[PDB]
Amino acid sequence: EISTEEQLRRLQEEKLCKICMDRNIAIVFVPCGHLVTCKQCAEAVDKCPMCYTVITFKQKIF
Amino acid sequence: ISTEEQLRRLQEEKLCKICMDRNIAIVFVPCGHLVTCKQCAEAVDKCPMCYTVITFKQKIF
Ligand SMILES: [Ca+2]
Ligand SMILES: [Zn+2]
Ligand SMILES: [Zn+2]
Ligand SMILES: [Zn+2]
Ligand SMILES: [Zn+2]
Repeated sequence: EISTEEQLRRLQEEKLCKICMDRNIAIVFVPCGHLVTCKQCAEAVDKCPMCYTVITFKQKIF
Repeated sequence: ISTEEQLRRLQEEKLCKICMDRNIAIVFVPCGHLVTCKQCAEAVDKCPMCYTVITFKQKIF
């Protein structure tokens, strides 16, 4: 945001699972499109933890 | 590796692989590759990375 170091941190952090922050995001929720979680953190949710839209598919991403 | 060059690298990685202008905004189903912005996704019927036939172009939130 406010500096190149903060901008760098944001782009590094945005790759990581929003729940555990320990593993890259590896799932996109259909239909809402949120890139939220690694594969393990996506196992327990049936609604998106950001927008609460019912998940119809947990699509693997790379 | 300077902060500025690391940042440039991560910013470039987010760019659509077709136009290299807008950021990636689509996930291809079923292969799951992040390749294109919304506009460029209209031009492809197969994933440019793995050539799998695309069944759905899911918008990233
Ligand atoms: Ca941790
Ligand atoms: Zn996780
Ligand atoms: Zn969502
Ligand atoms: Zn594009
Ligand atoms: Zn692909």
